[PDB]
Amino acid sequence: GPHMATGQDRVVALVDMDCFFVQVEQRQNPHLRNKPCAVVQYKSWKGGGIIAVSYEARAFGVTRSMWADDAKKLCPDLLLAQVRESRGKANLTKYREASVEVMEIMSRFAVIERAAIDEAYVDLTSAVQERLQKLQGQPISADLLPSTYIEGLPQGPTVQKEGMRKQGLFQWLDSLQIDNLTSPDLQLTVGAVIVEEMRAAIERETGFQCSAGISHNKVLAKLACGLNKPNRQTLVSHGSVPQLFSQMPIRKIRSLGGKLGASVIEILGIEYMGELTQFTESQLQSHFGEKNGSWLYAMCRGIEHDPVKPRQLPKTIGCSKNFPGKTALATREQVQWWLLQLAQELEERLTKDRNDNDRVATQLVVSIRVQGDKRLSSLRRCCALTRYDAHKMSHDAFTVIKNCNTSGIQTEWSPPLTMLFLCATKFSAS
DNA sequence: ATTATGACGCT
DNA sequence: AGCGTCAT
Ligand SMILES: Nc1ncnc2c1ncn2[C@H]1C[C@H](O)[C@@H](COP(=O)(O)OP(=O)(O)OP(=O)(O)O)O1
Ligand SMILES: [Ca+2]
Ligand SMILES: [Mg+2]
Repeated sequence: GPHMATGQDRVVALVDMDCFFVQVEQRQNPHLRNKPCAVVQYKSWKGGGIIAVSYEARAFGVTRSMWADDAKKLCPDLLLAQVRESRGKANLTKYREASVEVMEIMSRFAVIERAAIDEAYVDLTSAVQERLQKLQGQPISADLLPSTYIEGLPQGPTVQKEGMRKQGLFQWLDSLQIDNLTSPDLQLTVGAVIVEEMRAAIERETGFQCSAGISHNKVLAKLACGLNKPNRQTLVSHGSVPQLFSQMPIRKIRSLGGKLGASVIEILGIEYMGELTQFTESQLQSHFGEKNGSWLYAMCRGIEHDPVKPRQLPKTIGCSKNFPGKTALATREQVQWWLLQLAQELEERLTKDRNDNDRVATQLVVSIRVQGDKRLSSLRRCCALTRYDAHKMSHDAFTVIKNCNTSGIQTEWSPPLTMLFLCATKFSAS
């Protein structure tokens, strides 16, 4: 009753650029705009691996993790843009710089947590308070929410998509004007007005469109964002949670898409997030651990307390290459040459990072995969990162991994290496 | 041969 | 510290 927390204290958004690498390439090459197109890395093996897909191409069934040759079977007119190759490997610099464009615009509106290259959480609580102070009791016009969906509406007593969107929005605003909603609902609504403004500024100033979710915490905002894509935003209110979760597969909630979610389904014999409400907190903790159990108990009721962390920059800078199948590295010369290529890219990115962001990395992490090992990483070793020098970093990485070579012949490397990874970590201000 | 990243938890 | 999990 009067003491039960409802997790309605914050306004949180999740902004997700639509098919981001595709939009970067379409901005650069207008011939790709408004077409089925995809971004591919490499080309020799089966036409290259697809890593991003325009919504027009998705309509044909093109997905990521698809070979370009196969996507062409589904969409013969599919256009492709290739990721730049430098030093013999894919180089993602263009997309990192475009990401910085968008992150810097978002930072003008509120504190952001960079969640991925194309994804940021936004803590809008304070901005909403300010905007409400400016509004001074003035109602919110539907014109301020031209791309907003209210999840769960319309309901109760038009066959077009936009018509439904407007009907639900009208019902929501009508009940806010009449005072049949809560103060959290108004806070979320103002949050959505701000997110409309943020998304308009991103598109105006970069050309890039995005979707967004607005709710009371990060998990609901993330879930909301995916409900109406592309180029739309979705408000998930606290009151919408019971119906939304009643048919929501557990795997759709962030962090439950893998082994833990599968175990939740198997151990409890449930399918949907809402079914979790029937277990006590102690029950969930007994199956899934103290932390996971408390998190699940609150989350299935729409409550989550994870803060939007004030972090616009990545915490690590890494360079990685797989050497699949027959291309696995089998000589020492090979391993050293590729460590050097990775280390040269890393040095370049680190020097740029130091100049832009007033920080220096102090730890170098070296990871490898050996042929046959099912795990993504077979071995990880750290050493001190004391100079931004590619030859030193590559020599140090070799030193930390050289004892993995079983081969009795110094010149040969066995088992062959199927992945090399160098990562700079533990930044300090400079 | 579903690549190149990136964050974070466990012990 | 090194490994595992989850996601983009
Ligand atoms: N598995 C991956 N491997 C490599 N790059 C990826 C991978 N997943 C995503 N990316 C890249 C390309 C995407 O443009 C960008 C953002 O990822 P993601 O949000 O999942 O999809 P998306 O932005 O391409 O489409 P959507 O609009 O549905 O979000 O990061
Ligand atoms: Ca995206
Ligand atoms: Mg994303």
